[PDB]
Amino acid sequence: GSTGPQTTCQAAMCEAGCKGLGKSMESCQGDTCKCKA
Repeated sequence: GSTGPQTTCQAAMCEAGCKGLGKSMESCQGDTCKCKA
């Protein structure tokens, strides 16, 4: 829905879409990119 958990540490495309919207960037939490979208 809002926060989307992936399976990736060095996640530049996940974090650049999350910062282009302007929200919050949570990569390498346990091999996981949580983008707030």
